[PDB]
Amino acid sequence: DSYVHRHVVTFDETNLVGNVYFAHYLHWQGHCREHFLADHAPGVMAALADGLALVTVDCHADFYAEGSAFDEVEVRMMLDRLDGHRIAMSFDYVRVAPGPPTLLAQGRQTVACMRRAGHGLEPVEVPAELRRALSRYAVVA
Amino acid sequence: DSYVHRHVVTFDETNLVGNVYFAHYLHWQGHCREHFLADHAPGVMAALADGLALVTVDCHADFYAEGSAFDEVEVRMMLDRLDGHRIAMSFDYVRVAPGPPTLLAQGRQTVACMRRAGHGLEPVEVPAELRRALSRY
Amino acid sequence: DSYVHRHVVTFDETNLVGNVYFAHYLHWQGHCREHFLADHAPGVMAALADGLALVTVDCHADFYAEGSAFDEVEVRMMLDRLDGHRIAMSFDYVRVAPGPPTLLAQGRQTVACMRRAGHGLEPVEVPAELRRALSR
Amino acid sequence: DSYVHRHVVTFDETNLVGNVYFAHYLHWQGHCREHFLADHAPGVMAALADGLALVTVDCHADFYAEGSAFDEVEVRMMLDRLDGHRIAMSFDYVRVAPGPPTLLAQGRQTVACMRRAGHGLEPVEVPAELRRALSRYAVVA
Repeated sequence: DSYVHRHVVTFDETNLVGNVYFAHYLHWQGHCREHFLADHAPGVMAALADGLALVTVDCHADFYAEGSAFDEVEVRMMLDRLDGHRIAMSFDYVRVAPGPPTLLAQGRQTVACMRRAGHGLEPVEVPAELRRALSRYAVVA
Repeated sequence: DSYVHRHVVTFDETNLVGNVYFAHYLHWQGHCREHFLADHAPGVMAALADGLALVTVDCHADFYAEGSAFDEVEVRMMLDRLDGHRIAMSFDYVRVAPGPPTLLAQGRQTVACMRRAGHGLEPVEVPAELRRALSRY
Repeated sequence: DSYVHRHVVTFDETNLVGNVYFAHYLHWQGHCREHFLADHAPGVMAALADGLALVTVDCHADFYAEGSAFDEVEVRMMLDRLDGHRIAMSFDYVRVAPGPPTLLAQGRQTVACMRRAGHGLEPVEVPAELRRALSR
Repeated sequence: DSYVHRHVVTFDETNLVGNVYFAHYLHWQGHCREHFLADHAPGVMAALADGLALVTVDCHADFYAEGSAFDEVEVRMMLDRLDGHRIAMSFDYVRVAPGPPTLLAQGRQTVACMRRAGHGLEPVEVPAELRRALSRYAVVA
């Protein structure tokens, strides 16, 4: 199963060629993880306003098919790895309208849970609530 | 006199038509004012990290001519008004390369000086240093 | 009555202060007029791919209240005037969640309808369907 | 040796944490490769308007240190691979001001040289002028 974040491609996201500028696909990963916390871990987003941080470690995208203005894109997110203070997510970018479902792109991202201090940013274990939520989207065999 | 902030139009700023998306001209006003504080009021820029916030009250733009990817744009900024806690700026967007200088658009913006309160915000008086800098225009 | 475009504020739209960076509110006007065409004038939408362009003449925004990441904003659009080849829209940005509904900001925009005819951009009138739809 | 694109971090690039939003680092790769064409392959720049595109195959970024508004970042670009119709670049994002040069992130990107015939993207061999310009930034041992 995957977490489905819906996006409708806007004109400001299209380059003079007619297709979606590459960097936008990375913004959509951020939206997908944010919308996830809104829906399934609202205590966590919330804490972000009082201490906590989800730091991006790395991100990746691969681009297969051209998107266009007014395409309805699904950013489908799955859990790759949960190890201590770190979270590994993968993404699928499927155009669901107009026309047939088309895999436009695939992405990945790594996030570390941190907090702030005088000594510096310290690694702090994934909040219970977010662990509980992420688990539902793990890939089994 | 005007403060000149240089911008080179990038592909992410151009839509399917081939011209600069309107919204971007408003971002550039932001870059121009920020670049101005870096150059002419650097104490104020440090003070925005601790207490002080510049809030946007309004902004306006009028569009005359189309930009294109790789155009060298001058965002030329002037001081209209200094009104207690408030600052009014205007803008000229001139393409200086390629081809002849062309006025693409003109703009305006209002910014208020605010120092964060118990739970909200309050109007402070334009910082001494920022007043000294707007005086040389 | 007004046309409703829903937007949920994302973190990339917030600056270090904590509130929505001003320039994002102009993009939403763009999303609102585009979303309007998808819903209520899908022929015009298609005509854009071939000749027809909606050129922005001017835009304006006034900012009253601070937005925050995860706020559910309504960009409510109304028709001010329809003048030959031109269209004047206004906008209300209302936070509908969380908490009480709050007017964050007001907006306006003027758009000129334009299809090419020679070595240059030429004023064509408002398409029948778009003239019909703005009236609603 | 590397191609140096300079970027000054603006407020619209910073989130409520105070640091640069991750996705902006991908936009800067775009600016770097574009600025490179302007400087060292201006014929390729002109051919873009008429029937040449550079389609992004993939991109990647790793993040090591936090940027801040007004930091002067160098987006330094090197040529990894030139393989027929393809180009692989790597990127070092170095803060040069304020304080000691600091590696903030590292990125990679793959481009493909594509031309339109009717309504079909065909792979075109890397143009002579860009092939020669990129070559000056190749890795020496």
